Amino acid sequence: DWVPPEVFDLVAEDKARCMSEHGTTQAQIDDVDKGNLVNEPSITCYMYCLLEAFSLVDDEANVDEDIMLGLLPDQLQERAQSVMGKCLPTSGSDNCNKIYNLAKCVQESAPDVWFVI
Ligand SMILES: CCCCCCCCCCCCCCCCCCCCCC[C@@H](C)CCCCCCCCCCCCCCCCCCC
Ligand SMILES: [Cl-]
Repeated sequence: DWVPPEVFDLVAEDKARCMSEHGTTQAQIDDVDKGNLVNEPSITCYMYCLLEAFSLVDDEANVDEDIMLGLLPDQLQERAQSVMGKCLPTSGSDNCNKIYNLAKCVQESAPDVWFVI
């Protein structure tokens, strides 16, 4: 498991805030974490929200690739550059839909490393 245990407490405050703002359930998060996602704002806006909280996207859901790479471990760098080559730039009807399209693209491209918190 590439995910470090320190991240969980780090994201806790923003996670609670993002769920409250968007009407997100933990069941929805569990579902996307397992690779199942639909274009429901309560989960897609949650994903945008948490990314934004950690400066991974801007006000139009453009991804900050350098920040993203900075967060991932060494054994994931080339894979990430490859996945971002396929999945960026983001597109969609709004910020939440941009993140929906991104999620699927990434989950489809790297299912074994996918996770959502
Ligand atoms: C190569 C595989 C890619 C990763 C698989 C999907 C996970 C992507 C998660 C995005 C950031 C993950 C980094 C979390 C671990 C970093 C630990 C460092 C601790 C200090 C920083 C803590 C915070 C900066 C964590 C930020 C967590 C944000 C979670 C966002 C959840 C929604 C993501 C789904 C949307 C698609 C992501 C699309 C972005 C990914 C493109 C390229 C890999
Ligand atoms: Cl982008």
